[PDB]
Amino acid sequence: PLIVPYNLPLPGGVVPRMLITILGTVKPNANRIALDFQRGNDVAFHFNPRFNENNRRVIVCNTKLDNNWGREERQSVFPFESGKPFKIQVLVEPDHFKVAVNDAHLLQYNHRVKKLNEISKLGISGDIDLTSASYTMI
Ligand SMILES: OC[C@@H](O)[C@@H](O[C@@H]1O[C@H](CO)[C@H](O)[C@H](O)[C@H]1O)[C@H](O)[C@@H](O)CO
Repeated sequence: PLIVPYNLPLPGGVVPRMLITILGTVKPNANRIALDFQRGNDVAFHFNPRFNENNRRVIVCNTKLDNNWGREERQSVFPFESGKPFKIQVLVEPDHFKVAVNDAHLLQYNHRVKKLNEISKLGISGDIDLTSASYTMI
């Protein structure tokens, strides 16, 4: 079991073909989950399931530059379930992060932060029990 919030260093930054896998279980009555791929203080890719935003479940994605959030990209397909185990896979492709949950494609997020090799840590936070956080090359 891993302590949340959890920092996963990404040595040498991300690169196309890098696959990050997060395994955990959503807490009962969860409100949020967040993955934050960081370039220093900037957040290149924030992936933020929200379980009750005005009585809707939505995934909010964004980038934070110089402490300012940009334009949100919202996905209404919501594969997380309170109380249940999940797998998030984030595949770095040349032009986007590609995210699958429980082996099903969920969304893509076009690279706004383009210095991929400088995106050198992943923060994992929110209302989960974190089981595993790892990476490999495919
Ligand atoms: O509610 C405050 C507002 O800035 C938005 O919430 C922020 O959204 C970020 C991503 O865009 C982060 O998730 C941050 O943690 C969160 O506070 C909010 O999403 C509004 O834009 C809704 O209209």
